[PDB]
Amino acid sequence: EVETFAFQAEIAQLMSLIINTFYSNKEIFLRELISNSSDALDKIRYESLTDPSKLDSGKELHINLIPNKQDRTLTIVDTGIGMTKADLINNLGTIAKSGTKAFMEALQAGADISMIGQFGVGFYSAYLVAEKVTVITKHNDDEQYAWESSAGGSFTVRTDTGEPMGRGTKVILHLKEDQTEYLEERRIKEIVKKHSQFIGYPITLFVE
Ligand SMILES: CCNC(=O)c1cc2c(-c3ccc(Cl)cc3Cl)nc(N)nc2s1
Repeated sequence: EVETFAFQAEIAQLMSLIINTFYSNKEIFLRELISNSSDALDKIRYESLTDPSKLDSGKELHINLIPNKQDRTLTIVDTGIGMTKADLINNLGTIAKSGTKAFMEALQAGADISMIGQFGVGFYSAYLVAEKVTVITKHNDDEQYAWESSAGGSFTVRTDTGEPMGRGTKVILHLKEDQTEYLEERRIKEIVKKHSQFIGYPITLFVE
């Protein structure tokens, strides 16, 4: 039903660093997630030029941002390529076992956290604002799975019993209690407009 996995030691230490380093510019997390999405839509757009048959589970290639004050969550939803269970398990828990060592040296040599996307591990910035992250993903190959983690060394994968969802990936941030500014419409618009104004796909910010 629920499988529990250990972060590979580097990823866990990176996560630790991200959660523990005092660092005020937290808002860069959104750009990292919006940018993961765009890649994933690129990558599905790519494969449907040799099989316009993969858009059968979707076609509309977009990114939604969904704030919810009462659950204190901000969700970044994309209809991109999605991940299989092994994608999910490898490229969240291992996979850039590499891009992570690079980053953590880079951090000496006055690199600062805001340049995390350059090493392919931007996703982990979500931990600047969230006590818990849930990733709901559905790939053309496979079932629909829920990945989950509040850090602390491990994560879980279970098959998703929730809203079936076409194809793509939903990242749900359960916000830290003092980062509820990222739930707010003007706060979000300012950040999108500042860091992601030229993304190739529509980004719809929902209202509550
Ligand atoms: C099967 C090929 N797809 C992938 O490898 C993907 C990884 C991601 C990711 C992703 C990438 C890196 C990390 Cl550390 C975490 C995630 Cl959720 N996000 C999104 N929104 N879509 C995809 S598709």
